[PDB]
Amino acid sequence: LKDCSVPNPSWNKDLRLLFDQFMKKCEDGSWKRLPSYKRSQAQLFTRSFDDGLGFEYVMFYNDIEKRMVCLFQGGPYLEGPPGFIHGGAIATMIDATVGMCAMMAGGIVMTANLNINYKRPIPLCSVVMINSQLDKVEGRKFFVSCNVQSVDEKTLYSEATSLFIKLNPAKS
Amino acid sequence: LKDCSVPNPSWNKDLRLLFDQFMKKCEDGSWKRLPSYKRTPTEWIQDFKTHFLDPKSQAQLFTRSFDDGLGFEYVMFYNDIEKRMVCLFQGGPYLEGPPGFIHGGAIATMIDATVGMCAMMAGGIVMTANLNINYKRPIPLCSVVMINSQLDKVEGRKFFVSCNVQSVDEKTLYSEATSLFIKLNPAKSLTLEHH
Ligand SMILES: CCCCCCCCC[C@@H](O)CSCCNC(=O)CCNC(=O)[C@H](O)C(C)(C)COP(=O)(O)OP(=O)(O)OC[C@H]1O[C@@H](n2cnc3c(N)ncnc32)[C@H](O)[C@@H]1OP(=O)(O)O
Ligand SMILES: CCCCCCCCC[C@@H](O)CSCCNC(=O)CCNC(=O)[C@H](O)C(C)(C)COP(=O)(O)OP(=O)(O)OC[C@H]1O[C@@H](n2cnc3c(N)ncnc32)[C@H](O)[C@@H]1OP(=O)(O)O
Repeated sequence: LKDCSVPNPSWNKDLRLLFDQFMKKCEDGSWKRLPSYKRSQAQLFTRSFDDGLGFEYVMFYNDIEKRMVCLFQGGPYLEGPPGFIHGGAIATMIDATVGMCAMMAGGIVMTANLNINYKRPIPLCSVVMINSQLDKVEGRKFFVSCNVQSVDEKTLYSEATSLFIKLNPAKS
Repeated sequence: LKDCSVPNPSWNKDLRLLFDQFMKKCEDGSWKRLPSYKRTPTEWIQDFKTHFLDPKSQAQLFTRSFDDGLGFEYVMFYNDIEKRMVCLFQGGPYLEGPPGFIHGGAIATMIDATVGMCAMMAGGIVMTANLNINYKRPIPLCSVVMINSQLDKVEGRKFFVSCNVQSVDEKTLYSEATSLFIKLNPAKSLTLEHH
Protein backbone atom coordinates (compact mmCIF):
# COMPACT_ATOMS: atom_id res chain seq x y z
CA LEU A 1 0.00 0.00 0.00
CA LYS A 2 2.20 2.82 -1.32
CA ASP A 3 1.23 6.54 -1.17
CA CYS A 4 1.93 8.18 -4.56
CA SER A 5 0.95 11.70 -3.47
CA VAL A 6 4.46 12.28 -2.09
CA PRO A 7 7.56 13.67 -3.81
CA ASN A 8 9.58 11.26 -5.92
CA PRO A 9 12.55 11.76 -8.15
CA SER A 10 10.35 12.48 -11.22
CA TRP A 11 9.11 15.73 -9.68
CA ASN A 12 10.21 19.00 -11.26
CA LYS A 13 11.53 21.66 -8.90
CA ASP A 14 8.36 23.68 -9.41
CA LEU A 15 6.22 20.81 -8.20
CA ARG A 16 8.53 20.24 -5.18
CA LEU A 17 8.39 23.94 -4.32
CA LEU A 18 4.63 24.08 -4.55
CA PHE A 19 4.20 20.87 -2.55
CA ASP A 20 6.37 22.38 0.22
CA GLN A 21 4.32 25.57 0.25
CA PHE A 22 1.10 23.54 0.54
CA MET A 23 2.56 21.34 3.26
CA LYS A 24 3.16 24.54 5.20
CA LYS A 25 -0.46 25.48 4.63
CA CYS A 26 -1.35 22.20 6.36
CA GLU A 27 0.42 23.24 9.57
CA ASP A 28 -2.63 24.78 11.26
CA GLY A 29 -4.97 22.10 9.89
CA SER A 30 -6.88 24.43 7.53
CA TRP A 31 -5.49 22.39 4.61
CA LYS A 32 -4.78 18.68 4.44
CA ARG A 33 -2.84 16.46 2.02
CA LEU A 34 -4.66 13.57 0.42
CA PRO A 35 -2.78 10.28 0.08
CA SER A 36 -3.30 8.39 -3.17
CA TYR A 37 -2.85 4.70 -3.88
CA LYS A 38 -2.69 2.45 -6.95
CA ARG A 39 -5.74 0.22 -6.19
CA SER A 40 -7.49 -8.73 -10.60
CA GLN A 41 -5.57 -6.41 -12.92
CA ALA A 42 -7.76 -3.35 -12.34
CA GLN A 43 -5.93 -0.18 -11.27
CA LEU A 44 -6.78 3.49 -10.77
CA PHE A 45 -6.43 5.19 -14.16
CA THR A 46 -4.49 8.22 -12.89
CA ARG A 47 -2.01 6.06 -11.00
CA SER A 48 -1.34 3.43 -13.69
CA PHE A 49 1.76 4.87 -15.33
CA ASP A 50 5.27 4.43 -14.00
CA ASP A 51 6.80 7.34 -12.11
CA GLY A 52 7.32 10.48 -14.20
CA LEU A 53 5.71 8.91 -17.27
CA GLY A 54 2.01 9.63 -16.61
CA PHE A 55 0.18 11.66 -13.96
CA GLU A 56 2.25 13.08 -11.09
CA TYR A 57 0.07 14.97 -8.61
CA VAL A 58 -0.95 15.61 -5.01
CA MET A 59 -4.25 16.93 -3.79
CA PHE A 60 -4.71 19.31 -0.83
CA TYR A 61 -8.19 19.91 0.60
CA ASN A 62 -9.50 22.92 2.54
CA ASP A 63 -12.71 21.91 4.33
CA ILE A 64 -13.70 25.33 5.65
CA GLU A 65 -13.60 26.62 2.08
CA LYS A 66 -14.82 23.39 0.40
CA ARG A 67 -11.85 23.78 -1.92
CA MET A 68 -9.57 21.20 -3.57
CA VAL A 69 -6.20 22.03 -5.04
CA CYS A 70 -4.38 19.61 -7.32
CA LEU A 71 -0.69 20.15 -7.99
CA PHE A 72 -0.16 18.41 -11.30
CA GLN A 73 2.79 17.44 -13.51
CA GLY A 74 2.04 15.66 -16.79
CA GLY A 75 4.56 13.15 -18.13
CA PRO A 76 5.69 12.45 -21.71
CA TYR A 77 3.12 9.64 -22.04
CA LEU A 78 0.20 12.06 -21.73
CA GLU A 79 0.91 13.75 -25.07
CA GLY A 80 -1.80 14.99 -27.46
CA PRO A 81 -0.78 17.75 -29.86
CA PRO A 82 3.02 17.47 -30.20
CA GLY A 83 4.64 18.85 -27.08
CA PHE A 84 1.40 19.28 -25.16
CA ILE A 85 -0.87 17.37 -22.81
CA HIS A 86 -3.72 15.43 -24.45
CA GLY A 87 -7.13 17.04 -23.92
CA GLY A 88 -8.30 13.80 -22.37
CA ALA A 89 -5.46 13.79 -19.83
CA ILE A 90 -6.48 17.31 -18.91
CA ALA A 91 -10.15 16.28 -18.56
CA THR A 92 -8.98 13.33 -16.51
CA MET A 93 -7.12 15.45 -13.93
CA ILE A 94 -9.90 18.01 -13.90
CA ASP A 95 -12.46 15.24 -13.24
CA ALA A 96 -10.25 13.70 -10.55
CA THR A 97 -9.93 17.06 -8.80
CA VAL A 98 -13.47 18.40 -9.00
CA GLY A 99 -14.74 14.90 -8.17
CA MET A 100 -12.56 14.53 -5.09
CA CYS A 101 -13.73 17.98 -3.98
CA ALA A 102 -17.37 16.84 -4.14
CA MET A 103 -16.52 13.58 -2.43
CA MET A 104 -14.72 15.26 0.53
CA ALA A 105 -17.68 17.61 0.92
CA GLY A 106 -20.43 15.02 0.69
CA GLY A 107 -19.39 11.40 0.14
CA ILE A 108 -19.64 8.99 -2.79
CA VAL A 109 -20.56 10.63 -6.13
CA MET A 110 -20.29 10.04 -9.86
CA THR A 111 -19.79 12.64 -12.59
CA ALA A 112 -22.94 13.46 -14.51
CA ASN A 113 -21.63 16.50 -16.39
CA LEU A 114 -18.18 17.85 -17.27
CA ASN A 115 -17.92 21.12 -19.18
CA ILE A 116 -14.34 22.09 -20.07
CA ASN A 117 -12.98 25.15 -21.85
CA TYR A 118 -9.41 24.83 -23.01
CA LYS A 119 -8.01 28.35 -23.24
CA ARG A 120 -4.29 27.69 -23.68
CA PRO A 121 -2.48 24.40 -24.37
CA ILE A 122 -0.42 22.86 -21.55
CA PRO A 123 3.20 21.98 -22.25
CA LEU A 124 4.19 18.38 -21.63
CA CYS A 125 6.22 18.13 -18.35
CA SER A 126 4.75 21.41 -17.12
CA VAL A 127 3.31 21.88 -13.59
CA VAL A 128 -0.15 23.32 -13.00
CA MET A 129 -2.50 24.15 -10.16
CA ILE A 130 -6.03 22.85 -10.53
CA ASN A 131 -8.10 24.91 -8.09
CA SER A 132 -11.64 23.67 -7.52
CA GLN A 133 -14.43 24.82 -5.26
CA LEU A 134 -17.88 23.46 -4.39
CA ASP A 135 -20.30 26.18 -5.51
CA LYS A 136 -23.62 24.84 -4.45
CA VAL A 137 -25.41 21.74 -3.38
CA GLU A 138 -29.01 20.97 -4.33
CA GLY A 139 -30.18 17.67 -2.90
CA ARG A 140 -28.02 15.02 -4.52
CA LYS A 141 -26.52 17.56 -6.97
CA PHE A 142 -22.99 18.95 -6.36
CA PHE A 143 -21.87 21.84 -8.56
CA VAL A 144 -18.08 22.11 -8.62
CA SER A 145 -16.10 24.47 -10.79
CA CYS A 146 -12.39 24.90 -11.35
CA ASN A 147 -9.51 26.38 -13.26
CA VAL A 148 -6.09 25.17 -14.33
CA GLN A 149 -3.31 27.75 -13.98
CA SER A 150 0.46 27.99 -14.20
CA VAL A 151 2.36 27.56 -10.91
CA ASP A 152 2.84 31.34 -10.68
CA GLU A 153 -0.88 31.82 -11.49
CA LYS A 154 -0.13 34.12 -14.47
CA THR A 155 -1.35 31.76 -17.18
CA LEU A 156 -4.94 30.47 -17.31
CA TYR A 157 -4.88 27.17 -19.22
CA SER A 158 -8.43 25.83 -18.71
CA GLU A 159 -11.76 26.47 -17.02
CA ALA A 160 -14.36 23.86 -16.15
CA THR A 161 -17.78 23.39 -14.55
CA SER A 162 -19.14 20.05 -13.43
CA LEU A 163 -22.09 18.30 -11.84
CA PHE A 164 -21.71 15.35 -9.46
CA ILE A 165 -24.61 13.22 -8.24
CA LYS A 166 -24.36 11.75 -4.74
CA LEU A 167 -25.14 8.05 -5.09
CA ASN A 168 -27.99 6.41 -3.23
CA PRO A 169 -26.40 3.16 -1.96
CA ALA A 170 -29.87 1.71 -1.38
CA LYS A 171 -30.28 1.65 -5.21
CA SER A 172 -26.99 1.16 -7.06
CA LEU B 1 4.91 3.72 -38.03
CA LYS B 2 3.36 0.58 -36.54
CA ASP B 3 -0.46 0.64 -36.82
CA CYS B 4 -2.24 0.04 -33.50
CA SER B 5 -5.79 -0.04 -35.00
CA VAL B 6 -5.67 -3.66 -36.11
CA PRO B 7 -6.86 -6.73 -34.21
CA ASN B 8 -4.53 -8.20 -31.58
CA PRO B 9 -5.03 -11.06 -29.09
CA SER B 10 -6.54 -8.70 -26.44
CA TRP B 11 -9.51 -7.81 -28.66
CA ASN B 12 -12.60 -9.61 -27.36
CA LYS B 13 -15.11 -11.17 -29.72
CA ASP B 14 -17.43 -8.18 -29.86
CA LEU B 15 -14.67 -5.74 -30.77
CA ARG B 16 -13.43 -8.25 -33.30
CA LEU B 17 -16.85 -9.00 -34.81
CA LEU B 18 -17.72 -5.28 -34.97
CA PHE B 19 -14.38 -4.58 -36.70
CA ASP B 20 -15.32 -7.17 -39.33
CA GLN B 21 -18.73 -5.49 -39.81
CA PHE B 22 -17.21 -2.02 -40.39
CA MET B 23 -14.52 -3.54 -42.52
CA LYS B 24 -17.37 -4.90 -44.65
CA LYS B 25 -18.83 -1.37 -44.70
CA CYS B 26 -15.55 -0.18 -46.24
CA GLU B 27 -15.93 -2.31 -49.38
CA ASP B 28 -18.16 0.18 -51.23
CA GLY B 29 -15.62 2.88 -50.34
CA SER B 30 -18.07 4.96 -48.32
CA TRP B 31 -16.19 4.14 -45.10
CA LYS B 32 -12.46 4.13 -44.40
CA ARG B 33 -10.35 2.73 -41.58
CA LEU B 34 -7.99 5.17 -39.82
CA PRO B 35 -4.56 4.08 -38.69
CA SER B 36 -3.36 5.15 -35.27
CA TYR B 37 0.23 5.20 -33.99
CA LYS B 38 2.01 5.40 -30.63
CA ARG B 39 3.68 8.63 -31.84
CA THR B 40 2.48 11.39 -34.18
CA PRO B 41 3.77 10.91 -37.76
CA THR B 42 6.84 13.07 -38.29
CA GLU B 43 5.24 15.07 -41.13
CA TRP B 44 2.57 16.38 -38.74
CA ILE B 45 5.06 17.03 -35.95
CA GLN B 46 7.15 19.11 -38.37
CA ASP B 47 4.08 20.98 -39.65
CA PHE B 48 2.77 21.61 -36.14
CA LYS B 49 6.07 22.80 -34.58
CA THR B 50 7.17 24.93 -37.53
CA HIS B 51 3.94 26.82 -38.22
CA PHE B 52 1.88 26.77 -35.06
CA LEU B 53 3.32 26.06 -31.61
CA ASP B 54 6.64 24.91 -30.17
CA PRO B 55 7.09 25.16 -26.36
CA LYS B 56 10.94 24.87 -26.31
CA SER B 57 11.32 12.80 -25.73
CA GLN B 58 9.89 9.59 -24.46
CA ALA B 59 6.77 11.34 -25.84
CA GLN B 60 3.88 9.18 -27.00
CA LEU B 61 0.18 9.55 -27.73
CA PHE B 62 -1.85 9.37 -24.50
CA THR B 63 -4.41 6.91 -25.95
CA ARG B 64 -1.67 4.54 -27.09
CA SER B 65 0.47 4.36 -23.96
CA PHE B 66 -0.81 0.99 -22.64
CA ASP B 67 0.42 -2.47 -23.62
CA ASP B 68 -2.02 -4.88 -25.21
CA GLY B 69 -5.45 -4.86 -23.62
CA LEU B 70 -4.70 -3.01 -20.41
CA GLY B 71 -5.67 0.47 -21.60
CA PHE B 72 -7.41 1.82 -24.69
CA GLU B 73 -8.06 -0.71 -27.44
CA TYR B 74 -9.67 0.98 -30.43
CA VAL B 75 -10.22 1.59 -34.14
CA MET B 76 -11.81 4.44 -35.99
CA PHE B 77 -13.83 4.36 -39.24
CA TYR B 78 -14.64 7.52 -41.15
CA ASN B 79 -17.40 8.39 -43.61
CA ASP B 80 -16.53 11.56 -45.56
CA ILE B 81 -19.90 12.21 -47.14
CA GLU B 82 -21.62 11.89 -43.76
CA LYS B 83 -18.81 13.79 -41.96
CA ARG B 84 -19.04 11.04 -39.39
CA MET B 85 -16.41 9.21 -37.37
CA VAL B 86 -17.10 6.00 -35.43
CA CYS B 87 -14.72 4.60 -32.87
CA LEU B 88 -14.92 1.00 -31.73
CA PHE B 89 -13.53 1.00 -28.21
CA GLN B 90 -12.67 -1.60 -25.55
CA GLY B 91 -11.51 -0.30 -22.18
CA GLY B 92 -9.03 -2.34 -20.18
CA PRO B 93 -8.41 -2.77 -16.41
CA TYR B 94 -5.93 0.17 -16.16
CA LEU B 95 -8.76 2.58 -17.09
CA GLU B 96 -10.62 1.97 -13.83
CA GLY B 97 -12.35 4.73 -11.91
CA PRO B 98 -15.26 3.54 -9.84
CA PRO B 99 -14.56 -0.14 -9.10
CA GLY B 100 -15.73 -2.18 -12.09
CA PHE B 101 -16.18 0.83 -14.36
CA ILE B 102 -14.18 3.03 -16.70
CA HIS B 103 -12.90 6.31 -15.29
CA GLY B 104 -14.77 9.43 -16.42
CA GLY B 105 -11.54 10.91 -17.71
CA ALA B 106 -10.79 7.81 -19.77
CA ILE B 107 -14.30 8.17 -21.24
CA ALA B 108 -13.63 11.88 -21.89
CA THR B 109 -10.36 10.84 -23.50
CA MET B 110 -11.90 8.46 -26.01
CA ILE B 111 -14.66 10.97 -26.70
CA ASP B 112 -12.10 13.73 -27.30
CA ALA B 113 -10.07 11.40 -29.51
CA THR B 114 -13.14 10.61 -31.64
CA VAL B 115 -14.79 14.01 -32.01
CA GLY B 116 -11.26 15.46 -32.42
CA MET B 117 -10.33 13.10 -35.23
CA CYS B 118 -13.71 13.96 -36.83
CA ALA B 119 -12.93 17.72 -36.70
CA MET B 120 -9.45 17.12 -38.13
CA MET B 121 -10.76 15.30 -41.22
CA ALA B 122 -12.71 18.42 -42.11
CA GLY B 123 -10.48 21.14 -40.71
CA GLY B 124 -6.86 20.02 -40.61
CA ILE B 125 -4.89 20.97 -37.50
CA VAL B 126 -7.45 21.76 -34.80
CA MET B 127 -7.49 21.86 -31.01
CA THR B 128 -10.29 21.28 -28.46
CA ALA B 129 -11.83 24.52 -27.21
CA ASN B 130 -14.86 23.08 -25.48
CA LEU B 131 -15.82 19.59 -24.40
CA ASN B 132 -19.18 19.08 -22.77
CA ILE B 133 -19.89 15.55 -21.59
CA ASN B 134 -22.99 14.06 -20.01
CA TYR B 135 -22.32 10.74 -18.39
CA LYS B 136 -25.66 8.95 -18.45
CA ARG B 137 -24.80 5.32 -17.61
CA PRO B 138 -21.55 3.92 -16.23
CA ILE B 139 -19.34 1.94 -18.57
CA PRO B 140 -18.13 -1.43 -17.29
CA LEU B 141 -14.47 -2.40 -17.56
CA CYS B 142 -13.69 -4.58 -20.60
CA SER B 143 -16.95 -3.72 -22.32
CA VAL B 144 -16.94 -2.79 -26.01
CA VAL B 145 -18.66 0.48 -26.93
CA MET B 146 -19.16 2.58 -30.06
CA ILE B 147 -18.39 6.27 -30.12
CA ASN B 148 -20.49 7.87 -32.87
CA SER B 149 -19.54 11.44 -33.74
CA GLN B 150 -20.70 13.81 -36.46
CA LEU B 151 -19.71 17.24 -37.61
CA ASP B 152 -22.76 19.49 -37.13
CA LYS B 153 -21.56 22.85 -38.37
CA VAL B 154 -18.53 24.75 -39.56
CA GLU B 155 -18.25 28.50 -39.07
CA GLY B 156 -14.92 29.97 -40.04
CA ARG B 157 -12.40 28.20 -37.87
CA LYS B 158 -15.10 26.72 -35.60
CA PHE B 159 -15.95 23.03 -35.92
CA PHE B 160 -18.90 21.79 -33.88
CA VAL B 161 -18.98 18.03 -33.27
CA SER B 162 -21.49 15.87 -31.39
CA CYS B 163 -21.25 12.27 -30.29
CA ASN B 164 -22.85 9.34 -28.49
CA VAL B 165 -21.39 6.42 -26.62
CA GLN B 166 -23.47 3.30 -27.08
CA SER B 167 -23.36 -0.42 -26.52
CA VAL B 168 -22.80 -2.66 -29.50
CA ASP B 169 -26.58 -3.24 -29.88
CA GLU B 170 -27.21 0.52 -29.52
CA LYS B 171 -29.90 0.03 -26.86
CA THR B 172 -27.80 1.42 -23.99
CA LEU B 173 -26.69 5.04 -24.24
CA TYR B 174 -23.68 5.52 -21.92
CA SER B 175 -22.79 9.15 -22.70
CA GLU B 176 -23.44 12.01 -25.04
CA ALA B 177 -21.24 15.00 -25.67
CA THR B 178 -20.92 18.19 -27.66
CA SER B 179 -17.68 19.97 -28.55
CA LEU B 180 -16.08 22.91 -30.30
CA PHE B 181 -12.76 22.51 -32.08
CA ILE B 182 -10.82 25.39 -33.51
CA LYS B 183 -8.61 25.36 -36.59
CA LEU B 184 -5.25 26.75 -35.58
CA ASN B 185 -4.11 29.98 -37.03
CA PRO B 186 -0.41 29.69 -38.08
CA ALA B 187 1.90 31.56 -35.71
CA LYS B 188 3.05 34.14 -38.27
CA SER B 189 -0.36 34.97 -39.73
CA LEU B 190 -3.22 37.37 -39.04
CA THR B 191 -6.75 36.00 -38.94
CA LEU B 192 -8.44 38.47 -39.96
CA GLU B 193 -11.67 37.92 -38.09
CA HIS B 194 -13.80 40.20 -35.95
CA HIS B 195 -13.04 40.70 -32.22
C1 LIG C 1 -2.45 12.16 -37.52
C2 LIG C 1 -2.54 11.77 -36.05
C3 LIG C 1 -2.35 12.97 -35.12
C4 LIG C 1 -3.13 12.76 -33.82
C5 LIG C 1 -3.40 14.07 -33.08
C6 LIG C 1 -3.13 13.85 -31.62
C7 LIG C 1 -3.81 14.46 -30.65
C8 LIG C 1 -4.93 15.44 -30.92
C9 LIG C 1 -4.91 16.58 -29.90
C10 LIG C 1 -6.04 16.46 -28.87
O1 LIG C 1 -5.50 16.07 -27.61
C11 LIG C 1 -6.89 17.75 -28.73
S1 LIG C 1 -6.09 19.27 -28.33
C12 LIG C 1 -6.68 19.09 -26.67
C13 LIG C 1 -6.23 20.17 -25.69
N1 LIG C 1 -6.69 21.44 -26.20
C14 LIG C 1 -6.15 22.61 -25.86
O2 LIG C 1 -5.23 22.68 -25.07
C15 LIG C 1 -6.68 23.88 -26.48
C16 LIG C 1 -6.17 25.08 -25.70
N2 LIG C 1 -6.72 26.23 -26.41
C17 LIG C 1 -6.16 26.88 -27.32
O3 LIG C 1 -4.94 26.56 -27.74
C18 LIG C 1 -6.87 28.05 -27.93
O4 LIG C 1 -7.81 28.58 -27.00
C19 LIG C 1 -7.56 27.65 -29.24
C20 LIG C 1 -6.48 27.26 -30.24
C21 LIG C 1 -8.52 26.49 -29.03
C22 LIG C 1 -8.37 28.83 -29.74
O5 LIG C 1 -7.51 29.96 -29.82
P1 LIG C 1 -7.65 31.00 -31.04
O6 LIG C 1 -7.35 30.23 -32.31
O7 LIG C 1 -6.87 32.23 -30.71
O8 LIG C 1 -9.23 31.33 -30.98
P2 LIG C 1 -9.87 32.77 -30.63
O9 LIG C 1 -9.64 33.11 -29.18
O10 LIG C 1 -9.43 33.73 -31.71
O11 LIG C 1 -11.44 32.44 -30.80
C23 LIG C 1 -11.95 31.98 -32.04
C24 LIG C 1 -13.47 31.88 -31.96
O12 LIG C 1 -13.83 30.75 -31.17
C25 LIG C 1 -14.50 31.18 -29.97
N3 LIG C 1 -14.09 30.33 -28.83
C26 LIG C 1 -12.83 30.08 -28.45
N4 LIG C 1 -12.86 29.25 -27.38
C27 LIG C 1 -14.16 28.97 -27.10
C28 LIG C 1 -14.78 28.21 -26.12
N5 LIG C 1 -14.04 27.53 -25.19
N6 LIG C 1 -16.14 28.14 -26.12
C29 LIG C 1 -16.87 28.82 -27.02
N7 LIG C 1 -16.28 29.56 -27.97
C30 LIG C 1 -14.93 29.66 -28.03
C31 LIG C 1 -14.15 32.64 -29.80
O13 LIG C 1 -15.20 33.35 -29.15
C32 LIG C 1 -14.07 33.07 -31.25
O14 LIG C 1 -15.40 33.21 -31.76
P3 LIG C 1 -16.03 34.65 -32.12
O15 LIG C 1 -16.13 35.36 -30.79
O16 LIG C 1 -17.37 34.31 -32.75
O17 LIG C 1 -15.04 35.24 -33.09
C1 LIG D 1 -17.75 5.67 -7.34
C2 LIG D 1 -16.54 5.82 -6.44
C3 LIG D 1 -15.59 6.90 -6.96
C4 LIG D 1 -14.25 6.28 -7.35
C5 LIG D 1 -13.13 7.32 -7.36
C6 LIG D 1 -12.83 7.67 -8.80
C7 LIG D 1 -13.23 8.88 -9.20
C8 LIG D 1 -13.01 9.37 -10.60
C9 LIG D 1 -14.35 9.96 -11.04
C10 LIG D 1 -14.75 9.43 -12.41
O1 LIG D 1 -14.46 8.03 -12.50
C11 LIG D 1 -16.21 9.77 -12.72
S1 LIG D 1 -17.42 8.64 -12.10
C12 LIG D 1 -17.26 7.75 -13.61
C13 LIG D 1 -17.89 8.54 -14.76
N1 LIG D 1 -19.30 8.69 -14.40
C14 LIG D 1 -20.28 7.96 -14.91
O2 LIG D 1 -20.03 7.08 -15.72
C15 LIG D 1 -21.68 8.25 -14.42
C16 LIG D 1 -22.75 7.75 -15.39
N2 LIG D 1 -24.02 8.26 -14.88
C17 LIG D 1 -24.82 7.71 -14.05
O3 LIG D 1 -24.54 6.51 -13.53
C18 LIG D 1 -26.09 8.42 -13.66
O4 LIG D 1 -26.48 9.37 -14.65
C19 LIG D 1 -25.89 9.21 -12.37
C20 LIG D 1 -25.35 8.26 -11.31
C21 LIG D 1 -24.90 10.34 -12.67
C22 LIG D 1 -27.22 9.80 -11.91
O5 LIG D 1 -28.13 8.72 -11.67
P1 LIG D 1 -29.48 8.76 -10.77
O6 LIG D 1 -29.12 8.43 -9.33
O7 LIG D 1 -30.45 7.89 -11.53
O8 LIG D 1 -29.99 10.29 -10.80
P2 LIG D 1 -31.13 10.82 -11.81
O9 LIG D 1 -30.77 10.41 -13.22
O10 LIG D 1 -32.50 10.50 -11.25
O11 LIG D 1 -30.94 12.42 -11.68
C23 LIG D 1 -30.63 13.06 -10.45
C24 LIG D 1 -30.77 14.55 -10.70
O12 LIG D 1 -29.63 14.99 -11.44
C25 LIG D 1 -30.02 15.50 -12.73
N3 LIG D 1 -29.03 15.11 -13.75
C26 LIG D 1 -28.58 13.87 -13.96
N4 LIG D 1 -27.66 13.91 -14.96
C27 LIG D 1 -27.55 15.19 -15.37
C28 LIG D 1 -26.76 15.84 -16.34
N5 LIG D 1 -25.90 15.14 -17.13
N6 LIG D 1 -26.88 17.18 -16.48
C29 LIG D 1 -27.74 17.88 -15.71
N7 LIG D 1 -28.49 17.29 -14.78
C30 LIG D 1 -28.41 15.95 -14.58
C31 LIG D 1 -31.41 14.95 -13.00
O13 LIG D 1 -32.15 15.89 -13.78
C32 LIG D 1 -31.97 14.85 -11.60
O14 LIG D 1 -32.41 16.17 -11.29
P3 LIG D 1 -33.85 16.49 -10.65
O15 LIG D 1 -34.81 15.56 -11.36
O16 LIG D 1 -34.07 17.96 -10.99
O17 LIG D 1 -33.63 16.23 -9.17
